[PDB]
Parts: sequence; structure tokens; C-alpha cells
Amino acid sequence: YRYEVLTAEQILQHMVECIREVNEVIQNPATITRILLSHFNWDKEKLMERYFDGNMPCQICYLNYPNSYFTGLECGHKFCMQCWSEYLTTKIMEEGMGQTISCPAHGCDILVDDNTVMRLITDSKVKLKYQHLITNSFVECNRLLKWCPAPDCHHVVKVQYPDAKPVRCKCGRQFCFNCGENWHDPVKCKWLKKWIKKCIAANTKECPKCHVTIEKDGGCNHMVCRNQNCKAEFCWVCLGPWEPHGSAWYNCNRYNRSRAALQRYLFYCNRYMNHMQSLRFEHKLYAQVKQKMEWIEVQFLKKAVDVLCQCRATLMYTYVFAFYLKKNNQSIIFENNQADLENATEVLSGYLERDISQDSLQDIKQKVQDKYRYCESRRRVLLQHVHEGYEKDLW
Ligand SMILES: [Zn+2]
Ligand SMILES: [Zn+2]
Ligand SMILES: [Zn+2]
Ligand SMILES: [Zn+2]
Ligand SMILES: [Zn+2]
Ligand SMILES: [Zn+2]
Repeated sequence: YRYEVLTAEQILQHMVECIREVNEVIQNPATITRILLSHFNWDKEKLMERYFDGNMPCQICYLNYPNSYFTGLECGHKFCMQCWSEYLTTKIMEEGMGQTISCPAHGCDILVDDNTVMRLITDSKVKLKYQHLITNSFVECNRLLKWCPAPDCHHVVKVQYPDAKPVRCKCGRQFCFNCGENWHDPVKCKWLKKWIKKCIAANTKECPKCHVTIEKDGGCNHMVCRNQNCKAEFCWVCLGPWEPHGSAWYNCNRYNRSRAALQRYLFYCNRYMNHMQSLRFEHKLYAQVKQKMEWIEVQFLKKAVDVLCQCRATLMYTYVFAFYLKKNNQSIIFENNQADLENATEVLSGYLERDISQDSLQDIKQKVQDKYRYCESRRRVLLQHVHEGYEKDLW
């Protein structure tokens, strides 16, 4: 998938050109043509079809700078360099900041060409607040250009064609190019958005045999209650027993005036929400992973976390995929490839959260590796079979 990242500088460059191209025989001052293009959404044809048709002191600070700080606008008003700097800078701040800036006397209202607003502003954050502001239309109207999602990031990704794949901004944020959300791989874009419009989950649940209470620290859904009386184990999501889990016959990832909708809804959210809380917990696991690394030999251990973390992601997205799925013969398969993956994940999650330091030092490499290789290989079958899925339309 062909994709490129550009700085606010480069996109401004590109726009500047697209303007200059369009400047004959129209011959307008570059900034007026921008407004005009920006106004037509950058269809250049629609602007054209419509074009052939028809349509020695300084009076601000008061110090005397001799002649050389004095650049003026076309209206003959002549003000000093530092003074402009402040005028522009404070005018590009809220509120009412447009796609332009009028001359400061405000009597004349004749706008200040872009280039000089690039030359004269000093501290470059503001110079960025502008480049964004004047560029924003150029970018939004083109289908090969999308701004990067992060709030404080002014970069833009530019693609060959608008395909809904992941893109990385060196932001270092990654996102779907189509919908601009986080990368979703099993699920379709429209569905995700709908699911988002909806989205409790009970950090406190009680052990089913002894009715004791356990708040959840981590992150693994294989729980072993702490008691002398009952040392028994159970899944967090169904409060039923491990470990018939992830064997063919018990499946904890599958569902049976209609309240049924608001009932079964709670099935899939409860799951997606809980794989999230699970992913949250799995993340504070990184800081812990610098410690027990004690070089190549000893970093498979970031991977385990990388892979465990990755799988929690794909799982949430697989419940979103599944909720909007109407049952059919592939449903029953994907619903299985899921269960394999959910189990491979609870097993590895549970090994890094719990069973590992309660294990010896020699052994932990052999185990962690196999555990996350299988985990990752499960996760790929899930995905490859839904992909081949999307190809036949089967859903
Ligand atoms: Zn001045
Ligand atoms: Zn003026
Ligand atoms: Zn970014
Ligand atoms: Zn998307
Ligand atoms: Zn118990
Ligand atoms: Zn369960």
C-alpha cells in the first residue's frame, strides 16, 4: 500500500504550486486565488467554467526605526517589522481567525498576502497555526490527502489511492486512512463508527464457588480465587469454570416486543469492553519488562507483551465484527477461530501476569516463546479467514 508523509511545510509548498498553476490568465494575487479555489472546494474546473462566464515614526509603537524595518501592504500603510510581527501573531489567535488577515489600520481592510505572513511571524508554532489554517481547505477537499488524527500533530499522509489501510505518521500515531480511527483489521469501517456511537463492566465481581469478592488487577481473564476454602479457577467474563474453556464443547464467546436486542447487545459490549480493560492492564506490563531483561537473547520478552497486547486489540475488533454479523456458515467457523485466539491469549496473558515468576529462570524462554508464537499464529488464521471472507461477500 503506497503512502507518504508530508510536513505542514511540504503541503503548503504543494498548495502554492496548485495556486500558481491556476494563476493565468486570471493573474490574481496568489492569496486571492487561494480564497477563490478554497471556495470552490478546489475543483479547478468549476472555478474555470465560472471564470469564462463571469462573477518617519511607526504609528503603532511610536519609536523611530529609520527606514528598514518598515514593510507595508499595498495600501501604502507603512509599519515597522516587529510591530507587524505582533499584529499577525495575535490576529492568528482566537477568535474569528479566518483564512485571511486584513491590513492593521482596519480602515482599508485590504488583505496581507500569504508569503509576507510567512516571512514576518517569528516564533514558529504560530507560523504553523497559520500554515494549517490556510492549508486546511486544500487538504480536506483532496481525496489523496488526509490530516493526521493526533491533536498536536500538523503532518499529513498522502496516498496513491484511498484504500482503508493502516498508515503511520512518525507521529508516531497509526490510523486507518479511510475513517481516521485506530487500526481495526478484522472489522469494516462503517460498522466501527456505528459501534463507537454506543460506547459499568464491573471492576468488581464475586467468585462463583465461595462468593468472595475480587476486584481485577490485570488483565488476564483466567482467575484463581484467593482462599484457603476454595482455590478454584474460573473465567472473568462468564464467571464459569476454567478450563473446559477453549475446548470444542464449551464456548464462552458465542451467543444463543424484543428485549433480546438489548440483551445480546450487552453480550458483545461486555466482551469488547472487557478486552479493553484487559488491554489497558496489559500495557503497564511494558515498564515491568525492562526489569526482568537481564541482549538479543533477552528481548523476546518485549515481543510477548507486544503480541499479547496486539491480540487484545484484534479481539475487541472481532467482537465488533461479530455483533453486526448475521449468522451463517462462516459465522460458525470465525466464531471458532476466535475462541482459539481468545484462549491462546488468556493463556499467554496469564503466563506473564501470573505463572512466570512462580516458574524457574531457565525455563521461561522456552515457554514464553511457544506461548506467543501460537498466540500470534491463532490471530493470523482468524484474520486471514475473515479476509478471504470479505472477498466472497459471505457476511
Ligand atoms: Zn512599530
Ligand atoms: Zn492599509
Ligand atoms: Zn501525526
Ligand atoms: Zn477505518
Ligand atoms: Zn473462591
Ligand atoms: Zn468464559
